[PDB]
Amino acid sequence: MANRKVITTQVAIMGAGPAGLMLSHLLAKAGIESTVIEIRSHQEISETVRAGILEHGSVNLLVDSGASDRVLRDGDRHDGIELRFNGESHRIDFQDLVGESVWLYPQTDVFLDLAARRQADGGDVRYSVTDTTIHDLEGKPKVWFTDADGVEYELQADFIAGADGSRSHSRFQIPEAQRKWYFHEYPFAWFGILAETPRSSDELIYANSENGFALISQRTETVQRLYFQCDPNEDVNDWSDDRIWDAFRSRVNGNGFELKEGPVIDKTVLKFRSFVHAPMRHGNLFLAGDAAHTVPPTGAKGLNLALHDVKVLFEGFDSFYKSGSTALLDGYSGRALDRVWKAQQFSYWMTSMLHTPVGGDDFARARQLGELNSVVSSRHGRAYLAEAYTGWPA
Amino acid sequence: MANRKVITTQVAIMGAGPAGLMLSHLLAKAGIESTVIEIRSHQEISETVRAGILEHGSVNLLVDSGASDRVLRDGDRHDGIELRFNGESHRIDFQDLVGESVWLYPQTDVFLDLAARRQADGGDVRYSVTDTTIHDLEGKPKVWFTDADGVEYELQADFIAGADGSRSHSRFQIPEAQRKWYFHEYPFAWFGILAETPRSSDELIYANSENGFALISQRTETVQRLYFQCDPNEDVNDWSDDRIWDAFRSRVNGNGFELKEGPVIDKTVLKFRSFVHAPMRHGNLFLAGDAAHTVPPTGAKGLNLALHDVKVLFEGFDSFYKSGSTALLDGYSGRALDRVWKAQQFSYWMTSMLHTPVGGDDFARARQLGELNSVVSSRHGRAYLAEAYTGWPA
Amino acid sequence: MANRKVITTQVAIMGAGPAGLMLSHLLAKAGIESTVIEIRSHQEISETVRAGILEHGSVNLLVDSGASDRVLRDGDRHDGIELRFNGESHRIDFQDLVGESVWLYPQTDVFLDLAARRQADGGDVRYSVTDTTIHDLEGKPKVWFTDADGVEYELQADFIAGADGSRSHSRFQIPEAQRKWYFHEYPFAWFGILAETPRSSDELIYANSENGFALISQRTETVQRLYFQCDPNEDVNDWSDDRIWDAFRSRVNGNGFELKEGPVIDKTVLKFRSFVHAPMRHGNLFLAGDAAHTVPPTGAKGLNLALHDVKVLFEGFDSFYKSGSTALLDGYSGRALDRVWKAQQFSYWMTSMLHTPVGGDDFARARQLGELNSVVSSRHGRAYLAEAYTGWPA
Amino acid sequence: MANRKVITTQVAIMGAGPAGLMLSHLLAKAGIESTVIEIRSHQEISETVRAGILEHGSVNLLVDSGASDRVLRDGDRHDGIELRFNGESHRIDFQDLVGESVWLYPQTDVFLDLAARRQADGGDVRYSVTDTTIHDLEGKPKVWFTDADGVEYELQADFIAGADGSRSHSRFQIPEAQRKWYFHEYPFAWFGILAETPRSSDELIYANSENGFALISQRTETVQRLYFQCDPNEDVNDWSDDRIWDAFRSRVNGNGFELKEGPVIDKTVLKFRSFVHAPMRHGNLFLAGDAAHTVPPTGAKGLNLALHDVKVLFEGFDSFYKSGSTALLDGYSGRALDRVWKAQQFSYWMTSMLHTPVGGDDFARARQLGELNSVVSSRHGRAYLAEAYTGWPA
Ligand SMILES: Cc1cc2nc3c(=O)[nH]c(=O)nc-3n(C[C@H](O)[C@H](O)[C@H](O)COP(=O)(O)OP(=O)(O)OC[C@H]3O[C@@H](n4cnc5c(N)ncnc54)[C@H](O)[C@@H]3O)c2cc1C
Ligand SMILES: Cc1cc2nc3c(=O)[nH]c(=O)nc-3n(C[C@H](O)[C@H](O)[C@H](O)COP(=O)(O)OP(=O)(O)OC[C@H]3O[C@@H](n4cnc5c(N)ncnc54)[C@H](O)[C@@H]3O)c2cc1C
Ligand SMILES: Cc1cc2nc3c(=O)[nH]c(=O)nc-3n(C[C@H](O)[C@H](O)[C@H](O)COP(=O)(O)OP(=O)(O)OC[C@H]3O[C@@H](n4cnc5c(N)ncnc54)[C@H](O)[C@@H]3O)c2cc1C
Repeated sequence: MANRKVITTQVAIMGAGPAGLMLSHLLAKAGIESTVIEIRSHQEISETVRAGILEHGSVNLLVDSGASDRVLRDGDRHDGIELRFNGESHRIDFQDLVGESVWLYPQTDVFLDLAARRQADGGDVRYSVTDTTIHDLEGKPKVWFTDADGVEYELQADFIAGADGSRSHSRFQIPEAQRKWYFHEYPFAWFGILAETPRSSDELIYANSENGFALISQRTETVQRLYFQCDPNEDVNDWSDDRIWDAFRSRVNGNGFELKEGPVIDKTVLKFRSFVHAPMRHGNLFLAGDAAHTVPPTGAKGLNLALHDVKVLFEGFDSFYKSGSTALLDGYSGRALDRVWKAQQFSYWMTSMLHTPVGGDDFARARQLGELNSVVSSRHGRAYLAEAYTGWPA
Repeated sequence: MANRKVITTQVAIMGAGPAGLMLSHLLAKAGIESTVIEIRSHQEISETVRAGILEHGSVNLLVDSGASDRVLRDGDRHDGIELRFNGESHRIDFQDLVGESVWLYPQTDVFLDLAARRQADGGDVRYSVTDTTIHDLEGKPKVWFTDADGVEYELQADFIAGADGSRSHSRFQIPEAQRKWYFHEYPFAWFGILAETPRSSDELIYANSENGFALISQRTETVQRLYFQCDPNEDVNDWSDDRIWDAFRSRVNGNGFELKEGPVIDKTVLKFRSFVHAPMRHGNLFLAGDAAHTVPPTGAKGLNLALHDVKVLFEGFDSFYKSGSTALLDGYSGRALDRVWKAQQFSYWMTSMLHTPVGGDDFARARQLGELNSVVSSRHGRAYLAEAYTGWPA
Repeated sequence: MANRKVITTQVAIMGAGPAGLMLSHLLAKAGIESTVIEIRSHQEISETVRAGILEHGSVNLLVDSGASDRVLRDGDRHDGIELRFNGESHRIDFQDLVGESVWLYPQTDVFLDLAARRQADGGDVRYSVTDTTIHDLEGKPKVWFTDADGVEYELQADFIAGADGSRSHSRFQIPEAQRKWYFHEYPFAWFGILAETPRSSDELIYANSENGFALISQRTETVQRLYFQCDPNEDVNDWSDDRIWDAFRSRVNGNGFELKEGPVIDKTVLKFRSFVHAPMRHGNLFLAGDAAHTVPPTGAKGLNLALHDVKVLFEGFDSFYKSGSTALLDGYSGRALDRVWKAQQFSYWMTSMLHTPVGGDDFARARQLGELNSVVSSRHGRAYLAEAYTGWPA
Repeated sequence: MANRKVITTQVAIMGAGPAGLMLSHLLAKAGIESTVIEIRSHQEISETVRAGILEHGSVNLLVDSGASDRVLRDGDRHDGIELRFNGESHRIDFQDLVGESVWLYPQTDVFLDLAARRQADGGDVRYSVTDTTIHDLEGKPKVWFTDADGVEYELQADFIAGADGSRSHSRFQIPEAQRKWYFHEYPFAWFGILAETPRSSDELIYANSENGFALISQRTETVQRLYFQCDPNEDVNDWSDDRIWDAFRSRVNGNGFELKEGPVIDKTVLKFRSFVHAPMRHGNLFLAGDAAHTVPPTGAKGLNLALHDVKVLFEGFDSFYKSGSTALLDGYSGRALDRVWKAQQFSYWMTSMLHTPVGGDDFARARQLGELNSVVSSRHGRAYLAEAYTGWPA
């Protein structure tokens, strides 16, 4: 009733997000003790609806590791996407051009899959914990937390992996002198709505117009997920279903294509930045996923990045826990950040190409249209774009 | 007034640069009399030594028109180039990737050939003229000039072609209300030197380093042409052959590749900006070449753009003087500017990828290395680059 | 690395222009360590022949700061100007309309005063330095420079202020992503001559004619300062003194007014554009004067703007160094940019009203004359013009 | 060939529009016979809905000439206006600044007044006539026309005056060699709507915003007239009343100011350009009103200019027909065109200050706000604006 209980694990994992839970499960199947603490309820996580686009590799990781094959049953495979600009829609054919596809499967469903998998396998994931602090980072680290029932624990592990997300608490514990932050902020955001309607397109539509950028994308057959470019500080309450659909028509509708429209069942404005914390390992803290980086949503590279991170980190942990090798853990930061910059650059290129530069810089708008034309008009261009989108298989 | 002699031509051409002379010669070979006025001496023009990289199409135009095949004899065909960064040199194999090559031939040599060809055919080309004005652009145009020996003349033409280059006089005579000017100015320039030594590589090497960008390019076997990135207002006299070679060393040298060095025989600071005047026809003035647009030198598209300009303009002029159709003349601006923005986009991409972002932009520089990696690492990437470099063949 | 002598000050000043030197003297008189570095010799600066038109307030700053009262002795106070169009000259009476005057006094004399004053008091002004570099701007800044005798120094300051002029080195060192450049380029320039002759009128004459614009201005009693509108790349080499005086005659003379004339003792062609770099503070580098903006000469607002910048910046610096308050520095860009755009708008209006629209816009010329009549015909109009001319007294 | 009945007048007036009828009545009360031919039915003319902004002078001409004093009772006098930009509304106080007002009184009401006045006083206004031809203009002119009932007439008079409006037939009969035309077209138009609602402001609100320009105007107390800036080719059909009012809120609403609204009862888009036909007298045909010029709606200066034209035309006719002097008739064109150019410039300046320049010229937008600030903050500026707005009292 006053005991701060000591409990032991091999890996302390902070975050019941996709990256944390995926790492938890791979550690489980390689036989390494992991305890995962999260500050939100399972329900909070499941009611937070982020759409998702999974690269070939992320879908393979979910599957070949046994986490959950429901992605293959309930998530739709797409062989391409379309760029809409100047009234024309062009098709980037992933399969014809690079022979890979992507799978559209909501990220919350990945969460549900992974959390259920861990529970069914009796994994140790504590939700709704509080008073979270981290200690002895370069030693044998220790995590202080008060679990959901009010009980206090000191968890002691060999390493901590902080998968706290972009509001990371673990990464706030690193001394500034031993880290470096890379930032780049944008003057626009996405206004994202979930609306009840049939497919207005089969594939994703990225569209660029004088009035802004807009993405026509799908989540359910009943509900579709749509985004359009907006001011960073817009209040959804000052928005009518009519006004939302008007913005969408002005950017997408016309020239022999009409956008199906429905009731606006949720709306939310979603800001974003490029962020990179390097190196991704400090002492025995490893950072993974959005705790360590973030990207503009355009590329769909975020959750792919996180899953990738946990995979490379896990390979390091297994090498170490099987043979005592430190070579892979030391190479974790290099391997991860390498991909992180590739993704940063690609998501940046996509953002630049598709969003109309806020405020009408005319040479800028001209150059942007020039680029869009060259990309859709060159087979090498479409192939390079598809390679980046579908996960750089090579 | 005293008499300024009144003379007629069908096309009065302002500028004895390569675009002006090439149009003059093409109008000649189709039997259309064109008179060329220039404000510099033939000698002034020839002492300006700018290197040149000619796309296949430019070489075909120079040859199949009879202008000069000396491009084939004295100019070297290159089949690729190299992007150097982080000590490694990667090679874009143009012929392997897109099946085109390019020809390295000094731009002043092209001027020499074309000027000689005009003289040899008796073409009217008057150098060192002054008092140059342009009048009645929407009427039957008129060019006033005071030729070399002091005679004042009024030339009357059916059309004026302004090929004045970036110090163009003609584009200033087009009313501001009826045109649009497009800008983008860079925070660096090029320091260009000619030094006597053999080629330190076979092909051109574009290198990007912490200290800046540098281009290793060839002019003679005796003389090599080098450039390195510099501040827009750098003064060449505050630099020694030693200091210049230092900048080149710190940017290019390393990892088993050494830069040969020689006596520094010329040094000059060479500014540049991206500019586009649209539309490229006003009344009966047609603008071409640096009169209507300019590029960063990185992409090598400037003289190529000029030749493309004059080629499309000649086809319009021929259509009209043979069959009276204005369709080709009316579509000149569209055709020309379509290609011009293509080049604008590509030259911007090359520039931003290789020049080091001034000021310790950390995200900027990190993403730059990411992009350079994605491009040299992907065959589609190198293919897209090669396609554009060589002139968008297919 | 041979130790570069390291020296510290509180404010590093880049530029020995009037704005820079005046900043130095204001910092000195409030007792703040200010060190000024320059790349030109004092004699080179002095051979720079620029006339000047001082707003009332600028003359007040020159005196009430102790910089130099020589302005009042050797520079003459003017109570108005005359607008010449349609062969008629109308007079704007500054004192009658807004009750302020302006003081015509060569800008080089202001440089002389400020150079002499800093030198005669403790002089921290280093001429003819080279190897100018800027570092760690968002931190505690550093300036590297190689002074005139070859000494290398690393200077460390709390703030850097860029008064480099339009050939600024500082504005090229601020990351492109954190700045914006504003442009507007004109289709004309000024051909400026200094000629020995008596004053042809009382005040400056702004004259507008079918043949172009011309400004008759005063510098000495012996020498008058004259400008006429010309093509941006006009070369004086192709110009005789007779032809110059013909241009002035066709632009100004008539209806019983003839311009007195003399030997053309200097001639030079003078380019200009409207340019604005915002924000005017990045980190602890502050930009001022032609380093941060430029305007067309028609309105006479350039050096006035520079001095205004330095005054507001000095006030921020003093507030901070006296109470540790940052507020005045933080709003520096705001105040400066407000006044700067006001000057920008005024100078654009003056230029657009007075120069003859290149290319025979008939509607443009008619609208121009309509405006000029409506302006000189309305008392409110002349008062608005005078208010802006004299510096917005109120 | 059938004989056309021969009829006599002194002044042939073509157009029973405001200017034609006003000339008719001035001629009547001065005892000069006026005969008026019109191509529309009386109901046709009266159904034309132009809002109206009458200068001081138009109100004086309407009242003191006896046309109809109904304007003072039934037209509302406005003593200022409000410039809304950057969410701020500044007020131009016409009465405070120049001591004149303007009267908002629909132009349709002025037509009714003038038509009723001519009919009751004995007047020749022949509506719904056709088969218009005009002959022997530089002599004693002759006009052929067919009234609505089929009667054929040749009317023969001393002078013809054309008030046909901007689709004028008379100005198309003038030899191009004997005239000059001035044109200039703008890239936008006005979206004008008539909607039932109470006053959202007392005075007119001109508002300038990112999303466009918008004018809040009155016709009734019951019905309001509104405009917003849009593409010259936009169809009211593809518009919902909800969508329209959205455009208006995005342009005007904010900072605690909301636009009252009701359902939209008429909508129509209004193209506009600047035009001037000179000289306005060719032979013994005189031109007035929109037959001879056109303006941007921004100033409301069209009907005012027309009335001024007819006033000077009548005064010329009076000098000649009473004392036989041609001095007033010969100089009519000069005076009319002088004021016309004044109004052209004023309408131009208002538009450039208020319309957001389509396509994002960034320096342009900055200069625009600079102008707006300098004008609203200066008493001379607001006074000059008010002077021109209210009619150039003097
Ligand atoms: C196609 C596609 C589209 C995308 N669109 C968007 C978009 O529109 N907007 C956007 O912002 N991102 C977007 N992303 C990125 C995606 O939303 C992120 O990956 C997401 O935040 C999940 O994070 P993670 O598991 O990948 O990284 P992790 O670092 O594992 O983050 C998991 C999430 O769990 C939460 N969490 C974990 N541990 C804790 C803890 N201890 N305390 C509190 N919270 C915790 C975090 O808030 C975090 O967001 C997109 C990605 C893809 C592939
Ligand atoms: C460092 C550098 C590297 C480059 N590398 C390449 C490369 O690899 N490939 C490539 O294709 N290009 C290259 N360029 C060329 C560059 O892109 C230029 O834009 C290109 O040369 C086009 O200019 P021009 O000589 O055709 O001028 P033009 O448009 O062809 O005409 C210029 C001529 O006009 C004359 N003229 C000026 N004013 C008047 C007047 N009033 N009346 C009459 N005549 C007048 C001038 O005297 C001059 O001779 C390079 C340039 C530089 C500086
Ligand atoms: C009525 C009127 C008329 C005007 N007419 C003109 C006109 O005709 N032409 C014109 O150009 N301006 C004109 N001006 C504007 C005036 O020249 C500028 O506003 C003024 O130069 C701004 O002050 P500054 O100190 O930035 O100028 P500057 O004189 O440019 O001072 C900057 C100094 O910094 C030095 N410097 C440059 N680079 C470096 C470096 N890297 N390190 C160290 N020092 C460096 C330069 O040598 C220079 O001496 C006019 C202004 C007014 C009010």
